[PDB]
Amino acid sequence: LITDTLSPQAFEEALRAKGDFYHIHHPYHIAMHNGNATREQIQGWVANRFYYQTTIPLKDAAIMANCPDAQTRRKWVQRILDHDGSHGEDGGIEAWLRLGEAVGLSRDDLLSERHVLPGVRFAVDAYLNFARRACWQEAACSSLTELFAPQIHQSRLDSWPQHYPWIKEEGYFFFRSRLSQANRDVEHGLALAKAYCDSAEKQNRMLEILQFKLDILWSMLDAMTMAYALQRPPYHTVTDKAAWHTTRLVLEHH
Amino acid sequence: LITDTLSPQAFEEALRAKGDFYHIHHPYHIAMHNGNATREQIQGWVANRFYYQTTIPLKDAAIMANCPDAQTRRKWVQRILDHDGSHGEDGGIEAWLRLGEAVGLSRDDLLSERHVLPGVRFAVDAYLNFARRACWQEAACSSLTELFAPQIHQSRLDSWPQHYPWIKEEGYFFFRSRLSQANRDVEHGLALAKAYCDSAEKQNRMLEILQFKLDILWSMLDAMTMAYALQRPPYHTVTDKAAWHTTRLVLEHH
Ligand SMILES: O=C(O)c1cc(C(=O)O)c2c(n1)C(=O)C(=O)c1cc(C(=O)O)[nH]c1-2
Ligand SMILES: O=C(O)c1cc(C(=O)O)c2c(n1)C(=O)C(=O)c1cc(C(=O)O)[nH]c1-2
Ligand SMILES: [Cl-]
Ligand SMILES: [Cl-]
Repeated sequence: LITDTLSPQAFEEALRAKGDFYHIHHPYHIAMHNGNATREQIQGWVANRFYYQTTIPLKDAAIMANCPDAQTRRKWVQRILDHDGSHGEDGGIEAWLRLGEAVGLSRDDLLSERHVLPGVRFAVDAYLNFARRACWQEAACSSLTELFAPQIHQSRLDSWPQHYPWIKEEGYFFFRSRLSQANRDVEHGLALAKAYCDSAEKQNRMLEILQFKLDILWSMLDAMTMAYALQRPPYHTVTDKAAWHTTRLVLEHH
Repeated sequence: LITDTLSPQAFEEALRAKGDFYHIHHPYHIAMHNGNATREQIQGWVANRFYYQTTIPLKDAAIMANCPDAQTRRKWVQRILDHDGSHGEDGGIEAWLRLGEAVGLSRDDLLSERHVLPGVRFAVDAYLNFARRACWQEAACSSLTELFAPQIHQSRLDSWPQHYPWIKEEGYFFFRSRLSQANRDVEHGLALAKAYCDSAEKQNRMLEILQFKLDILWSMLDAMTMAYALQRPPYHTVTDKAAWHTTRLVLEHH
């Protein structure tokens, strides 16, 4: 715990040290990186991760709704544009659907969200709900696991083509696009954290918030592990069919 | 799927049929029932389930906050009194603490919430956020997994003394108390469901909400399985110490 307020440089270093807990260290990621995941494991990952991807613009809109600073909103809205795109096959969500296709899944497989495991849903919804309820600065700074994301994107670009040659090359567009977007994102996110977190109290709080975000990512992979690596998807003792709920109940009727 | 609106009595039986997915069928539960769980697994279950127990009055208050019907609130508040304890008389939260002590955990072990796994936290928090956001009728009726709870409480009363004679007698107080409280609860819950769910659309939606609830229960046990049965708690590849966040970030500063 921080007793005496860290300088902004030292606080940055403390944020960066949290990368030790990033999901690049989860066995699910490591198995994919080393060429040991099966096609079903990769498909399940893409389908489930789509739920996180389609939640990012919701979460960013939530931050904006809580942010009375127009200068910040002018910057933050670019994240929504990056994922939703402007008119057509544009943006990140579309690029993730093309990754779905590149690994053998249809657009409907992803858009229906029917494969999204409840453990994935609850972790991702925790992010959204934090963004809706916390102060905008705290919610904005919980993005800063993006500090670690270019490394993990690059890892996939480096390892997947030779372990999984069946993944269509269009599939890699999204990862490539994030090497630059994540960096532009953190330029702002860091600047904001270093400016906002100017007391030991705020610094310790922010470190716990970043841990929360790390926990969301790890928990998504835990759910995937249980369903696709360990033969223990929900209700496996009672049925061989998917029986979990498949609806964003507070945002859609059905 | 219901196409033609079920009568109230037929709809009650469709709600009861969801018990096929209750967490009494989860292997974590079955292992405890069969005498194959470890003391660590029992302690972990007690410590993590305390997070659920201390969230029940929060989500019941959330329902009441959304409920402009005084008659309903007059009934619903009994749930809060049951868990929090009234006229200073101990309540269900205190009884769960005594279950903690009965399995060798201190009050501080439970109250600190330090042992609460992120996958448990996110599942439980999903319950509270649904209760906060959904219309009160939907939120109230999501309690109806209580239909299934007397059976599981009795299963523990029946089997744990044989297998785990070290669990102190005092620890069983909570389970015994719920045999009657759960029954009284669902009398009101069923009445509400049967009065409110008076179209096929509403009936199908309610069954999906009950599934969501079931998924929460199942996911809590999935997290416990990973951590206590499979040797894969969060960050196990990185550290042998607990590193997850331990704060209800939007309800407490630290
Ligand atoms: O592939 C990944 O491992 C990974 C991690 C993260 C992250 O660290 O939160 C994000 C992304 N991808 C992502 O694609 C992305 O667009 C993104 C936005 C955000 C954010 O919190 O606002 N994180 C991430
Ligand atoms: O031990 C259990 O298996 C179990 C399950 C559930 C349930 O089905 O949601 C409740 C409880 N216990 C419980 O102790 C409790 O007070 C309770 C209240 C509620 C509820 O949704 O409002 N569920 C449960
Ligand atoms: Cl990213
Ligand atoms: Cl109960």
